[PDB]
Amino acid sequence: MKGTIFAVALNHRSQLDAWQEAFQQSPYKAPPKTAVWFIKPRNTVIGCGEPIPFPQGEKVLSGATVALIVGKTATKVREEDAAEYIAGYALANDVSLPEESFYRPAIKAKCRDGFCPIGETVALSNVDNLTIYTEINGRPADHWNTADLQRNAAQLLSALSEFATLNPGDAILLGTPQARVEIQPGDRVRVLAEGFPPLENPVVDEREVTTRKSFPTLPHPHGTLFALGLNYADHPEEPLVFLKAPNTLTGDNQTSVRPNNIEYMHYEAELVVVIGKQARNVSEADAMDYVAGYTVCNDYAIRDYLENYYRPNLRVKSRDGLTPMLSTIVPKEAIPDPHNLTLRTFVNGELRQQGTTADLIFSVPFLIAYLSEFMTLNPGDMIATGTPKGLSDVVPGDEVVVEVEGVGRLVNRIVSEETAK
Ligand SMILES: [Ca+2]
Repeated sequence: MKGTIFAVALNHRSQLDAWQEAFQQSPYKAPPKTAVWFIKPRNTVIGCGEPIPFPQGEKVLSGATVALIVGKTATKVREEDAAEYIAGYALANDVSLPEESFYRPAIKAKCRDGFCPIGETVALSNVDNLTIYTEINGRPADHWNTADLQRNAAQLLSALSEFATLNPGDAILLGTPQARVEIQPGDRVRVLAEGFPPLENPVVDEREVTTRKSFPTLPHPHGTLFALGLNYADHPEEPLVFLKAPNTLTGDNQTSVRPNNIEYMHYEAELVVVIGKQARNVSEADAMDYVAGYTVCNDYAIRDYLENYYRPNLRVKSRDGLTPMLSTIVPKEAIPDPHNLTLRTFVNGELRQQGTTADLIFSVPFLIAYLSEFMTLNPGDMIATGTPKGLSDVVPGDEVVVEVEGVGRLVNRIVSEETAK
């Protein structure tokens, strides 16, 4: 509810069936070997009765579903014991633009303001064989059944928590079918299921929706963590952005685990921009008025776990403790130009990566304008701006230090699974 909302894509056999062909051809090559995850960040999350702001353009689809709600810290939950970690279930709505591609993360399609209605948590034993219904303006519009999902609730909790710890109050959306129904301004969309209070939301022209949902500020880091893919010219028509779940974050001089039996885990030094004022539809020219200042991240990746579904996916990029980030923020006024700073990485004192923000493809103002054009940025949100060339493998015992000129120096130590236990 106020927890992180994860969700699974491609979990309904109808979509798997529909996409079977596409999944054998470029750019997928092969069907998903593993669950395809996404996140509905805090700007999306609304309760019953709250409006879904409609972006004009622009075709929008309801996505009635149900979400498991975590009742206690879930790390490596065993399938057979899942119910003990689940407080209950809640009706939800993965509101989305069309699912035309599953290759790149679907941020414009799924992370718009108000795009995740979620209702009341109900303490049921399971949601087996549950028909989830959608009504529009009070008429029946759609129905589907959780028996047609590939992974059930227990399996989803076990699969995600295997690498990403969930906290009490976090949720998992169980998935949606291929076929969806379209909503438009003026519609009232209602989700219903036996055993739950109906969830209802009106769809309103976004130009008519008021101030934007705000949140209490908490010490950094606390906010949506956006991250760029390929953003250094060093050696894309539009930026590749994906989100990282907050349990990936860890502080200075901590440890990060390298999984057993993989070939390649690499650091990624990055300049991180932190938002200081709520921002929507901001021009490049005013973007910097919304920046609080800068910090540093080490955006690790396990290259082995990469797949071609919402790439780079959560099993690579939202690993528990695989994103060291400094807790200090350097105010923008202490940094004349963020587009002229050196980044470096050292492993055991050997310089392995060096670059400059002069090589950013997409500038800080471009990125702020680009994201705020389709979603609300709030104070404490962070934008990891990418990394220059110079990646390499790091192994247990290694000390990896990333540094951005004038912003900070961030230390981390790799350990084995055996050591971290
Ligand atoms: Ca990165």
